[PDB]
Formats: sequence, structure tokens, C-alpha cells
Amino acid sequence: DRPTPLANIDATDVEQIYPIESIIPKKELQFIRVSSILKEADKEKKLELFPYQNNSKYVAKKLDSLTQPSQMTKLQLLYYLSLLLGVYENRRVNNKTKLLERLNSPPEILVDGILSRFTVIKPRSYFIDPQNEDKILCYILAIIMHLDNFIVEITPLAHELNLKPSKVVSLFRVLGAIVKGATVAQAEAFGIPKSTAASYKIATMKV
Repeated sequence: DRPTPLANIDATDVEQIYPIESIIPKKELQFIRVSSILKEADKEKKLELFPYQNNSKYVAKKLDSLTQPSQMTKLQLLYYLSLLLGVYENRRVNNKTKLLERLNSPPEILVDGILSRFTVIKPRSYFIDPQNEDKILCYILAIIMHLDNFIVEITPLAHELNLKPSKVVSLFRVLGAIVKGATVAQAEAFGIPKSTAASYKIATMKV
């Protein structure tokens, strides 16, 4: 129905607005295997294990922070983000066979899950309509909200995702995030000049 994951209307903490269950069904989770990524010492080899190889800037940046077994769930979300990004960047592909050729051997059930929930079957051959296209991006952005602890800098993210900054702003607003300039406090934390912090856009979720 909506391009966003199903919100928890009773949420009292930002973490609960978009529960993990809303982003990835519980049944699809045992199939996101991240132990090898966590154990692999070489960053190049870690990156090679991701389901989409078109050198995601976001994945490589975010990887450096996900090193402990307590962060396994976050690492599964990053793996899934990579797959969704692969489906989005290859949105013009209309069949499962060509799609798999553009991807780095993800478990087939995850691809099936994406095709059944983010595409329409042509009356097998499929179509990603304009709404399903934004749905893919909204789930990517809901993941980023979990991974960046509900405070996101628009400008580096737009660059990392190869998306127009105004599209990132617009989609974060569709997700219910507040998008405005950084406070002098946020400027100190983010290491951005205080005098123009108002022009540096930040997306935040609130309860």
C-alpha cells in the first residue's frame, strides 16, 4: 500500500517506529548470513561478500563500525541494504535470470522476497512501477535511520547513494523524518562550521 515499511503506531522510541520485522520478514532473516563478513579481516574481501558489487560508498563507510557480534543484526541490515540497492540500480531489468547476473549470488529466497513485495508480475517477467521504485528507496532509507542512529546528514548520503539531495530530503519526509539545518550543537558533533550549520541538512526521526 505505502512505499514505506509498516510503521509501529504505538512506538515510544525512534528504534521502534520501523521495527526490523517491518523491513525484513523474520523468515528471510536466517538467510542473511553475515558471520563470514564479521570474521573476514581484509576489508576488500569483506566487501566482496556483499550481494551487490557496484562499489557502494555507503556499505564501505558503514562497515568500519560493524565489527562486534552484538552488531550482527545491523550487519544483516547493511547486507540487505546492499541487495535492495542492487535491485534499485538495476530497476530496468524485467526478469529474475538477468537480475541474478547483475547480483553477487545472494540466497535466491531473498531475491524472491523482493520480487513478490517490490514488483508487479506481468500477466516470470516483472515490472517495478514508479511507486515500487520509491518503496525500494524508502526501505533503504529506513535501514540507514537504524544504522546512523536516527540522525542522518543528507549531503554525504546523497553522494554515497548517487541520489539527488532533494530526492533524499523528500523521501525522508515521506518516512516521517524532520529535515532541517544542523543546530550549533550538531555542528560541533559533526565537525561542520558553526556559521553556516543552517544550510547543512539533517534528517531526524522523533517520538
